[PDB]
Amino acid sequence: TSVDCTAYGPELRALAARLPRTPRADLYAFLDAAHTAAASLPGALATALDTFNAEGSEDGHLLLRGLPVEADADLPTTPSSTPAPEDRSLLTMEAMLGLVGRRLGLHTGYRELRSGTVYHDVYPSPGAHHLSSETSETLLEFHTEMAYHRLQPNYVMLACSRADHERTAATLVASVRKALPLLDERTRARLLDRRMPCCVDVAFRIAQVKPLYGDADDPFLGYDRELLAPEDPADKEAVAALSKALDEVTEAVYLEPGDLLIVDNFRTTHARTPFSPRWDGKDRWLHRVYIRTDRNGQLSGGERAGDVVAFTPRG
Ligand SMILES: NCC[C@@H](O)[C@@H](C(=O)O)N1CCC1=O
Ligand SMILES: O=C(O)CCC(=O)C(=O)O
Ligand SMILES: [Fe+2]
Repeated sequence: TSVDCTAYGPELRALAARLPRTPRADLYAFLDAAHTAAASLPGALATALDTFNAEGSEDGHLLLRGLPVEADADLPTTPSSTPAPEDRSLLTMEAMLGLVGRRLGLHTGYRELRSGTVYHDVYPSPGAHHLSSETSETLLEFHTEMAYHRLQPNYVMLACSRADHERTAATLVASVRKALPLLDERTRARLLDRRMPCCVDVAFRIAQVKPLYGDADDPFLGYDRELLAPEDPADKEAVAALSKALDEVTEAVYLEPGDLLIVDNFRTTHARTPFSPRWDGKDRWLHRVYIRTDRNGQLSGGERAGDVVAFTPRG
């Protein structure tokens, strides 16, 4: 689902100005301010966000297009390393991730991941690991972000400040609501609630992930075409049936400056197609944050936007 935000430029540039200019220096205060400003989001946008937050969508994502973003010459050089300087001045797409983010839930940091930071810069880096956001030339295989983590976030948000030079990088998303109808009764019943072995990403280096779970008439999805490792042949067969159904419903989003993609991390699996970086200081640059909500026990109380959580594998 897409929402053209172009006409909100002015109002959104305003709300963004309400926020502290050095977010990481005091993230709790920054996010709190963004929560206040979030109450003033244009009615239409606010409704779309609230509706998507409560109902999700058939395609499992909400793309906000045309959000304000700095002219390319006004953006810093594309980052060449992580973590980002705590002193880095606020970027507009980051502001948008704050506003829209608090409208949906709580930004959450994951200790063992990216120094336990909350705002993640997603740019390509030399000799990147195959399962990393830093890859470019190699396809970033379908994955439900941290599906093996107990505190898996409900949403993964990606805001684009800089697309790749030839704009060939495509963000893929496959929705459980479109793929499920393609599986037969046997396969669904086999998948639903069946915990299966799953490795974890490098930073968290078992875990038992349930490919499907929840209401059988509208189950959530936990899939990783890399770390999900089924045992029983019956199992492997059901997963493959799901892997194919997902490929079959694959949707492609080409992120361009001003774009903010909200991935329903409980009903989708995503990926990124190949692209060649130029190492010229203007490579692809996305901003990522994870959002937690009241849904399916991600919160136990007392949580605040900006909190960093430890790792506990599902099982
Ligand atoms: N398919 C792996 C996802 C990749 O993006 C990675 C990272 O940030 O390097 N990541 C997010 C959580 C985690 O380990
Ligand atoms: O580069 C992209 O568009 C997607 C990267 C990704 O999978 C992620 O940051 O979770
Ligand atoms: Fe991802």
